[PDB]
Amino acid sequence: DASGGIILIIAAILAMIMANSGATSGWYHDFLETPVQLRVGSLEINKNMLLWINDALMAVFFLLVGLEVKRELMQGSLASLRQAAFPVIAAIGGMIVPTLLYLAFNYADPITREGWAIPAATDIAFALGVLALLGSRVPLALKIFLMALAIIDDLGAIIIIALFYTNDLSMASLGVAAVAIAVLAVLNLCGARRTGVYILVGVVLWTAVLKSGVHATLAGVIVGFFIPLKEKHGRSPAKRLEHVLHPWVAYLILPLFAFANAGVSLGGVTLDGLTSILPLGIIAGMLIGKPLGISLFCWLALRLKLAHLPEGTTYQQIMVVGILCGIGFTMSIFIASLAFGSVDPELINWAKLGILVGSISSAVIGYSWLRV
Amino acid sequence: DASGGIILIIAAILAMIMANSGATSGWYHDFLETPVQLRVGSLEINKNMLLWINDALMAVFFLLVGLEVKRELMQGSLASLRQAAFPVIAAIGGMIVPTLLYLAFNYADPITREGWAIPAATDIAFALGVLALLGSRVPLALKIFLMALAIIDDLGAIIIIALFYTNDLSMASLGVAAVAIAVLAVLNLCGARRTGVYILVGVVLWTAVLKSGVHATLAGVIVGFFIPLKEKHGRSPAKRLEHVLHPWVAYLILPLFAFANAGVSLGGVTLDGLTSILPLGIIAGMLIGKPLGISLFCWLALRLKLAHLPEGTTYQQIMVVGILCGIGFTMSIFIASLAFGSVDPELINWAKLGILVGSISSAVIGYSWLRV
Repeated sequence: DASGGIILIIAAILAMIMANSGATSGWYHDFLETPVQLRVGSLEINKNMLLWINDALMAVFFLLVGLEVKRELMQGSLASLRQAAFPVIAAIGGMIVPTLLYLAFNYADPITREGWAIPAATDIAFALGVLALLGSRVPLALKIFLMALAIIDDLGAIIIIALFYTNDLSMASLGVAAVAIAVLAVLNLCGARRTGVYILVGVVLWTAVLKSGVHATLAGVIVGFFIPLKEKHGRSPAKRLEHVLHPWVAYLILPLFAFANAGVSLGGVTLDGLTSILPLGIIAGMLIGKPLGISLFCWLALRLKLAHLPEGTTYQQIMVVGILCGIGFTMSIFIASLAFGSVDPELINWAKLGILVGSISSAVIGYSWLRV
Repeated sequence: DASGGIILIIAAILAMIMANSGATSGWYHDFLETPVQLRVGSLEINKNMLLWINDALMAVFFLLVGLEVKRELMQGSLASLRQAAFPVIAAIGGMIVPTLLYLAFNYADPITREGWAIPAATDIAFALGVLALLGSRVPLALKIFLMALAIIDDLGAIIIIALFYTNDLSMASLGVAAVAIAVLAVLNLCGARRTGVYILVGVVLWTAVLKSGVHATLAGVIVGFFIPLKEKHGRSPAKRLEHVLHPWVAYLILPLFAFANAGVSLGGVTLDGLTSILPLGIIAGMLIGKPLGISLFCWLALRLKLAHLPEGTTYQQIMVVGILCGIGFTMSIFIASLAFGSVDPELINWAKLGILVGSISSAVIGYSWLRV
């Protein structure tokens, strides 16, 4: 609702300018990479501080996203076999065309082919903030469709990334991870009505698989999928937790995150995007693949029978929302960092540059085509 | 005021039987001596896990105690206009005689002289539960007097321990701690009704002085002091925080601490506390010094018009309330652990044995003299 994306923009530009002209030598290059090591007897964990920061922030953000999914799936839309045909078809369209277009001239080289899921990610706060500047010319249908599409897109991308092409972590880590989940199910079955116990068990589970990557992020979604929501005695823990967490994410979680990962050297940029395989695949994937991979499949779903277009919404609004949906920004940057770990910084820097250029271009094109 | 205390008793007996059992000491002893090292390339922190557990639990408990102190100082029993002379004089009495008796035998010996404040500490939850066991006709005045006396005694002992006979921290730690406090003062002065900001700044402060346990405990008290309480718009953050925190402290933190720090070994114990100087001094201070000192100084308080006895006391119940107040248990065990760190386990084991014996004897005597 409120235009809270200006804080994200100011944080991004502050991070971009901090890394140049006098700074970035004492800090921001020796910093954000100092190794940290935690040792308990034989057990030992070594990682960079940026990894810890990203893990914590994304764990919180995906806990919120899982809570939103649980609230939305049983109340409002997504409550029937036909009430969710349109967003599901839109997500299916957005999970095929941009990825297929990205891999057209990239899949030849494996080290860049591994990042096939970069353009499929979609941002949340930026698109809603962009919508916020329009005065009363924002139907509720557009907002509900946008969020219920981007959320499922991100969840599917994260699930697919976690399932395949993942390291085989220690069996002892999963031995205690397969018990906390069952403990969570037993606790929820008999009723708890206390978010503290659930949060404690979630912290235990998150620490269990902290040695891995995406699994730490997925722990938040798993935990948010289990907190009870059924209305009783005038109170509901899920709604209270959502209301409590909402201001923090838009002001402290998403900010201070774009301040860390975002920001490129921008010192030896030549040939614009270098016209290489990965920046071009990222730029074309989010600028053409998403607005075209969503509109066409939605049109197919808009056929006789199958899905029906929402009330107070025509194809033109669908196509502009599809244009806006081609924005990854922070989420796409995080996906790129996760997929390109233990890699020389040149690839990550080029991917971030391409993501920034594509997001800016898509946002300006979309805001240009809202009749004003 | 629920009964409680049974959880603490069962945790203590479980820890004792685990430690002294035939085939579980081999794991109980080794689990608490596992080193933990954290580093960021500099300022390495190496400590035993027991120290971390004690620091966290005591920080939370003392945050609650500081919140209670702030609540009761301006609108509670303490009130103003020096009308709360009785609890202050009682605390002054409890901070002199019990310490004097302890130091009588340990004056010459230098190594055991450090723990002069062992019997001054007073347990709150156990005494309150013992009182509530007979909660059929006991007046509220006795309960509030006991709680205020124990709280002020513990705070005075902890402050004196922190200020005097302490190590000196680094310049950077003190410099950081001198900015967070000023930040908290500015936040409170300018108005801030969100407890999340205060908790975050308190976490930063606690991490700043994490090197020394005493200052880590002091951080919680300071944070509880600085959180706003003034009534506005039919709500108060301090009261809500106290209500939220109350079930957790009496059900999770205290029993866990009791289970962690009550595992003494009953192997080769001869002549009770060997008729030594340290256990005998602890017993004399906790059993004889506390009630005699409390009663005597209360008598002098009444004598010279310094204070008037509260309603429904008649000085008959003051002796039994002092006997009940002569119970250290968890608090005295923690104080002994803090004072006797990096010392041979024999000394701390003997101190724990003496503390437990004195606490049990005082509790049974107090329950016997309450006329069943």
